[PDB]
Amino acid sequence: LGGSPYSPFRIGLEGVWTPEVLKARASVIGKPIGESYKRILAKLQRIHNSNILDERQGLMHELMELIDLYEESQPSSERLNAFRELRTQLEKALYLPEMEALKKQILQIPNKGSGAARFLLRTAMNEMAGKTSESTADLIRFALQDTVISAPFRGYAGAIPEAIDFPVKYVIEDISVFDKIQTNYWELPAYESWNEGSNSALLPGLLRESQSKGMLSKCRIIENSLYIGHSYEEMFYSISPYSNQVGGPYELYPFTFFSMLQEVQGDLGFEQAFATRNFFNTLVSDRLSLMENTMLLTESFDYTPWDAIYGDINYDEQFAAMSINERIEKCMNTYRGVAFQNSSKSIDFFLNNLTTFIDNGLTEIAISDLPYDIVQQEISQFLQGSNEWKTLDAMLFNLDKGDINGAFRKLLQSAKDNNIKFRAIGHSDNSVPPFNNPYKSLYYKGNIIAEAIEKLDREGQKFVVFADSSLLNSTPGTGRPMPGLVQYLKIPATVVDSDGAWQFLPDVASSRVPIEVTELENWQVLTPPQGKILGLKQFKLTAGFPTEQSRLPLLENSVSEDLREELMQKIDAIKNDVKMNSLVCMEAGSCDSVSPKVAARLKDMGLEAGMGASITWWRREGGMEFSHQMHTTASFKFAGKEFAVDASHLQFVHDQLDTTILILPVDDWALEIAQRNRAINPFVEYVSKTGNMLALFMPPLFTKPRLTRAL
Ligand SMILES: OC[C@H]1O[C@H](O[C@H]2O[C@H](CO)[C@@H](O)[C@H](O)[C@H]2O)[C@H](O)[C@@H](O)[C@@H]1O
Ligand SMILES: OC[C@H]1O[C@H](O[C@H]2O[C@H](CO)[C@@H](O)[C@H](O)[C@H]2O)[C@H](O)[C@@H](O)[C@@H]1O
Repeated sequence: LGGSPYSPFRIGLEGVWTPEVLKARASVIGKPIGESYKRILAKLQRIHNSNILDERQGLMHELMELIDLYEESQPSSERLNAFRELRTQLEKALYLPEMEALKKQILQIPNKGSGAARFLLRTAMNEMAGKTSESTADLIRFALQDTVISAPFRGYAGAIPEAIDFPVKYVIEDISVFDKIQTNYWELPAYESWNEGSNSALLPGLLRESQSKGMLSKCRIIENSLYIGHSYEEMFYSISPYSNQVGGPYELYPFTFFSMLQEVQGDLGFEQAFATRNFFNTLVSDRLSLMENTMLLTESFDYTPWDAIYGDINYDEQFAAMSINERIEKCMNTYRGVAFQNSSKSIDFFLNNLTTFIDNGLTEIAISDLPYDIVQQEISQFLQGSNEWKTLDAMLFNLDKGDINGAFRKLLQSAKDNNIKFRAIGHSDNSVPPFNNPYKSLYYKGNIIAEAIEKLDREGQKFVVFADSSLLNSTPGTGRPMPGLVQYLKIPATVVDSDGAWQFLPDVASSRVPIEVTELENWQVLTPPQGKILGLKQFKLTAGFPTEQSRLPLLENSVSEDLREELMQKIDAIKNDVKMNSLVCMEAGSCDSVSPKVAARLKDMGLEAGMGASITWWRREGGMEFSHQMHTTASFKFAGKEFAVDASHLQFVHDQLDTTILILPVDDWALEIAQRNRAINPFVEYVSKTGNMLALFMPPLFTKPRLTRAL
């Protein structure tokens, strides 16, 4: 059942008005249907037509936003009673009564239709069902601090002219907004030959001159609107006094252009102010998906292997005890890599010893200070002797603080001259300071580490990486540490002294910690209690009744070929044990004391005791009630796995000639029992039960089947 009527998460629409019903409730005698109302009706129809539940809840959140916006724009509308009722219906259809704290956290995020709420509710439901790891609370914390996701949208929702030939990220709808700002960029000495009396008058010149030269190529004005194709972060790292001065290679013009964009922006977020709604939404959902990946990557990271090589208290002295050349040999030939801190001192040391790295097989240089998503192609251009790398060039000027000689430039130059691969592993999204928040820092670091894993720890590669210290070693993560590039890549991080000494950079204890948290308001744990919800559906037999024949593969696949014969011998022994057969029970309800007797005989047979297993589920009863039903088994332990020994399974429907004692690996046992019994929302705990602990063993209560129970 991929869409079960018994799932609490079925997103049922029984309590949500259809468009025809809305039409009568929201009708106003003299008022024709405006554009806002039409789009509300259209979206309501799409919701009711939606068969894919994830899309359905997505559309519902979008409708909530439409209503929010309408309420804000028309506070005296006589349609508001109907719209508010509809909004409450959608809230109740999505957020069940036991999800109050979740609902509050998620629906407090502005722009309910941005994708954030959809993603967060999807994650929450998967977490509650036991289909994803604990992540919702921390993904909410990320969303709440993120300068895009948490910002009430104030950008551009209009259409994009077909003349535009690049993907648009930002639009300034009315160019006159540039004349509203305090600074008169038109008075500045650099633009006196142009003869212009306003900021908006300078604008066409700045762009045209850019296009013909190199910079701001993805900016166009059409009919009083400015369309931008360069990302905020791309512009920030390629445009500054370092790269843009009077008489400089890129002159003042891009800086002037960007400076007034930022003045227009004011106290708003850049994307909040200027993004197209489309780019805004994409950014929201991409960031949440990437963060989730980063968080997942930190889960159960084992620091043991890394600490065994580099984590001894005296590793730094051992590193320092080697000559420089012995260190280079060890990094290249044994570790297959090394990282240096982001400093010009480190880069100069590397370049001064470059021959030695090359002689020991160096294949590649990687740096986090350039974004691959913007300049990887241009880097490839530089390396091949092309001149098409102006953005790269500007970015280098920024990195080198305008220094012509510049370490980053020199590093790149050396890769070309020496035919060594050069890789950017930075990722531009969310890369602009301030990094005054550990979630933004984690997001940014995670994307860089992900790229480095994909591109750097590969057979036949000997590499050096240059990165900011915050990327190198561990930093605070979500409920646990975020390991650094160096931990993930199995290499040491290093730094070069003011004395020019090359030394180890230890992973300090104070950084290898979780981010410090305050509980989210009234938060309830989402993850289920014990063992496992098998599925939020009714289970059924696929074929007919299981048989010993059908069960054989499950047994032989549970163990390696060399343990197979011994396993089958033990299974034969149990099935042919006189005392075990005496224990066989098949009258429903009278077998509750069987499992401890089975465990006792297994012990006397010399087998290893298992914890056992229990399964419980819901069953339809007369007058729309549901009862809990359960079963339990002892087990023996062999080759690391538990095997149910269930001498009372014949109390349940079965093949006519079935064996009296059911033996399967515990998971296969649970599945068989659930299917035979047409179990609804079955739940497994990996311990055998007797007496009260068995009789009242029931699935998590949120899984007891419910009506949609609205209007
Ligand atoms: O955009 C409309 C309002 O949306 C949010 O508030 C709603 O959702 C909260 C969480 O469920 C409720 O506490 C609140 O009563 C609802 O109005 C947002 O927090 C508000 O600032 C918006 O005005
Ligand atoms: O630019 C200020 C306005 O920003 C918001 O409106 C934009 O975003 C909405 C949702 O994408 C669109 O429906 C609307 O067309 C856009 O202009 C904000 O909602 C407005 O109150 C502001 O005036």
